[PDB]
Amino acid sequence: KNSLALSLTADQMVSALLDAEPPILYSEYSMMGLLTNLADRELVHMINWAKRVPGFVDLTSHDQVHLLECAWLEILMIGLVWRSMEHPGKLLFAPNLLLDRNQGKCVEGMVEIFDMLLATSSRFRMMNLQGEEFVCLKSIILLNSGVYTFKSLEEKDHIHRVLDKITDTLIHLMAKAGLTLQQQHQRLAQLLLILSHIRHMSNKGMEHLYSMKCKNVVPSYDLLLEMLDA
Amino acid sequence: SNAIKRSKKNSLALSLTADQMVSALLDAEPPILYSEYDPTRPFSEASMMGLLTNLADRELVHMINWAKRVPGFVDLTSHDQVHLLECAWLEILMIGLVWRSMEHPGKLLFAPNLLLDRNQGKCVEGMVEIFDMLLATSSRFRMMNLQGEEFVCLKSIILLNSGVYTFLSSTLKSLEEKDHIHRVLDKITDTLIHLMAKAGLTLQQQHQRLAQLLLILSHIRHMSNKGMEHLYVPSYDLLLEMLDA
Ligand SMILES: O=C(O)/C=C/c1ccc(N(CC(F)(F)F)S(=O)(=O)[C@@H]2C[C@@H]3O[C@H]2C(c2ccc(O)cc2)=C3c2ccc(O)cc2)cc1
Repeated sequence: KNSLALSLTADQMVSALLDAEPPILYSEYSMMGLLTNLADRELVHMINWAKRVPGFVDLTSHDQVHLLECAWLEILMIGLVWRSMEHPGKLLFAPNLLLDRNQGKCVEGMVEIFDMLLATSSRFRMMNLQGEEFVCLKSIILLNSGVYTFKSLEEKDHIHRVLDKITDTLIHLMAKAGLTLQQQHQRLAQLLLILSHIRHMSNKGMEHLYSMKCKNVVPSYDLLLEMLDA
Repeated sequence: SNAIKRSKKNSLALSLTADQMVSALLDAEPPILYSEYDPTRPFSEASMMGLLTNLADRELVHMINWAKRVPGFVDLTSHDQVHLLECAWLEILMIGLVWRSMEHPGKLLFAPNLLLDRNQGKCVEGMVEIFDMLLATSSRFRMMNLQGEEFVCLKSIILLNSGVYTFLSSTLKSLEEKDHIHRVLDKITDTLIHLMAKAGLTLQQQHQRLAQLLLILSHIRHMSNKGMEHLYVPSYDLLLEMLDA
């Protein structure tokens, strides 16, 4: 790759990811109905956001779709946890759809995943997660989630090199904030280990979508391919 | 205290050096078990699932003995030890399998006498999808030149990390348990960085390799979740009895 993405400084990588951030959307107004409509509107923004993640458009269309297929629900979930950080005990699906755990029990099948999302929001709060760190983590999910389940060798190499640039960026942010070398490596590990919990929540979420008879609302390969080209 | 925040556990686990942590984890490694001798081939779905179930059930007993020797693990309540093992057991079996399989490209070494290619994974329902994910992880460990000392650190991280976010309590006790787990996880990070610095990696290479290793743990979680979904498993009570025995 002749890629500009691999020439970016930590400051340029953060600036690109901050400028690509989607807005917070409102619910339009059935809990599953509201959430499905919100997710569908978020997906359109997510496609346009992914195209602005440095290195993402260097991939084939097929590899872009594979990464989005694997990451879309993890990306929605980390957004939700980020929006909810400053509302302890609550999930801010949207500014006009803020649910506490009491309302999560009233809706069958909600509460187990609700509780996992609340624990993630609490962990982000306890770590004082910064916006610059959040955008790095969301980009890692996009590039990392599908990379182990793929020209192909060159594509995987390029993804790992962009992932290395995002690591460098996270470490730069922490060094600039005044963290010791030891604190830098410890916080990097703490952030990346939360990604294992977001993967778990995404898998449980998919299983719950299936059990609610909502197989239809998962974006297909073909849907993502058409949205990328459109 | 106000001046020096620490774990509240009455424990030397957090006082270990990086060298002592690696030594403890290496010495705790469970044995490699064999499958049945000369089983009827070709396998059916039932006989393959029979062999794998029997091997996993025997591995579980040794995994409990290993978990008890992970520094900091026995400082937790019995209930929290079982929660961590409940959440991590299949990921721990899977990273063991990927480690054993590293030197056999295209194959999964379930045991020295049970070496399977992806074709033999088709015998069991949706097991080829997970077979292929396990092969890609073994290739990734090969490509990274994963070291034994790194592997034992990663397997201990899985044990402590996988269930830590689903202690949903916020009693003083629960906060102390979570704080202790995060401090032991920080010590294992320090240990991994020490191993990389000792090997001669630059600071930039150390942070990049640390990130590459921890991001593979997200894929092992994925494979474990898909495995469970495809299946439909040690009970709380079974794990609790094995911990006390
Ligand atoms: O009976 C009813 O009306 C409804 C019952 C109900 C039972 C479970 C439930 N989920 C658990 C939790 F905690 F989030 F609520 S979930 O399926 O995992 C899943 C998690 C989160 O909520 C669901 C979802 C979704 C995604 C695509 C879609 O097409 C429809 C829904 C998510 C989401 C959406 C947007 C966003 O920005 C972030 C996250 C949600 C409602």
